[PDB]
Amino acid sequence: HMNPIVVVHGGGAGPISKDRKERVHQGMVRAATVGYGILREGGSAVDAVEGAVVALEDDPEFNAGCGSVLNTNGEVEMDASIMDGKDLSAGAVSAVQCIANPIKLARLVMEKTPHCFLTDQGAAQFAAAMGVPEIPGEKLVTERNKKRLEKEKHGTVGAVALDCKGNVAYATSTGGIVNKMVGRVGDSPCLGAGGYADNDIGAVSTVGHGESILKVNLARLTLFHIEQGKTVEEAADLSLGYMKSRVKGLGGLIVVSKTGDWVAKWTSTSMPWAAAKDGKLHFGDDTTITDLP
Amino acid sequence: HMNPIVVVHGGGAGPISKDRKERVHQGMVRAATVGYGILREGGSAVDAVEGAVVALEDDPEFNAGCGSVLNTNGEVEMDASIMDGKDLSAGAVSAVQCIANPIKLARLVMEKTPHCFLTDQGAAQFAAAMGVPEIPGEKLVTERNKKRLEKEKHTVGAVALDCKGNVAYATSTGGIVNKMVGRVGDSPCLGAGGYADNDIGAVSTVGHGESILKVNLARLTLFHIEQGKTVEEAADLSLGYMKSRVKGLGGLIVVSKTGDWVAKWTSTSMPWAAAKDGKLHFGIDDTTITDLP
Ligand code: NA
Ligand code: NA
Repeated sequence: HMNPIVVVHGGGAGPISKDRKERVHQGMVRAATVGYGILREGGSAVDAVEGAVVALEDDPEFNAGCGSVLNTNGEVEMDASIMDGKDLSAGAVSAVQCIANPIKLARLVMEKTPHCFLTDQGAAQFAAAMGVPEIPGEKLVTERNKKRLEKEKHGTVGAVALDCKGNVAYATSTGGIVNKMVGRVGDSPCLGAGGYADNDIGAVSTVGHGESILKVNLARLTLFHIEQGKTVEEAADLSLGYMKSRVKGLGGLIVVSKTGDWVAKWTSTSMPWAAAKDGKLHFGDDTTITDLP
Repeated sequence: HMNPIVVVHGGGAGPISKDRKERVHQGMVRAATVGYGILREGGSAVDAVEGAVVALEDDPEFNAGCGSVLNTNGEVEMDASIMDGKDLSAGAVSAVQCIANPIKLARLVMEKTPHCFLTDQGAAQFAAAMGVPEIPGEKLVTERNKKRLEKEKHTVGAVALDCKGNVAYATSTGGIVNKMVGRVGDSPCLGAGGYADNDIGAVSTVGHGESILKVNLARLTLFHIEQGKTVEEAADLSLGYMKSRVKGLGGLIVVSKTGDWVAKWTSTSMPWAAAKDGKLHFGIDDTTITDLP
């Protein structure tokens, strides 16, 4: 049987504040830490990525749950998905407000309904039906997010894991893009676009311009290139160069193949990431390693 | 310049009488004739797929626009998408309500917004700004579907090649009978509902929505075409894999950039048609080409 791994990442932000580099890396490393503490315990590939994105949703620095950006009405609208690479089970939600963890709501769609995708008003009904609390949105909205929005009229988070049984998964959540149209939906909740997980290949999650990612099927494509024997890195660079030259898009990828191989590559300015593997945290090409206490 | 081709299909409903069948037959002819017509004025594949689709929507015998099946709460909530092979531009809607023509709203999302995908309330506000007529919730409701919901409680598409080498797909549905509210199928998940890329081809899928999502069929079929399977063999394997991995039946239509087109299926039925060379094609097996009337 195999050694687990978790990779996580978020959408790159271009140039940022020193204490923000600092707080983002801390939020990344906590997400990895949380994910691998589920794997080190015998948790599944799914529980690891569910737990790891919940971390990123709950942390106000990240555009996902609390910290999600405001739409063109100044309201939080949120998408997410998660997928079981064993059998292709998956769950997704689009256009949701007033809940803390859509990644958690996306898990219940997969497991508790004979469906993969709920949206908007309908997603709230299952939310309420499932004892998912209701919050005032003002606790997702930051003042910073109010600010950014005003100035507009003048990224995502994700996780992949391979668990002790060789099972893989991905999870992804986002508040989208500042000033998006009411009910705009991007890559996250669309399987193969934002993510895809498969025990015959591997697991990808993606960040960057949602429209560019969905038009190219950026995660499934990534998994297509490994399906013809490219290495996880040759694949990743092949798919991101295609989104760049074909639809002018940029972004990042984290992949772990069915053998434990992995990489973090982005065609954008930067991309926040950390990974966890063989008791070591990998951070980041300034990738640097430490022990997992 | 290319001999233009348009193909239409609807999902099967298993064996049906003749009284239903000829209706279903006429419908495939009309939408395929609308689409052929448009390509005869040398119009675009994006134009043609749209029109074929609009026609099935208006035809109450098909499960899209007027005469969509019902969700669990007694009502119609519709899904649609459109894609252009030229530069992969897309537009899609999901769980849109009380309008006649979901597919046109998809193309409006394509052409007049920065995004590619809007849902529920944002799709509704958007369409209202386009002056899409909000139409009565019960003109969209037919009485045969009332029974289908009442019994139970106790997709269509087109692909096209124009005379300038472009490909395109569109699709439309009311979903699955008795679906949870807000349930989003494959029809608006680019890569699953359909795919169009001028460099490879265009595809449309009917069948079990969630499975089609899971195996990402539309893009799946095209992977093989790229790798060099014929269109017939691409459907056999794309659809092969859907049956083996997720145990879902369905079927597809597909057109190559080389103008070779096929319709193939694993379900019991897939009423389809194709119009190329001043001819109509159809067949449960024994294919029947009649000159175009
Ligand atoms: Na957050
Ligand atoms: Na109809």
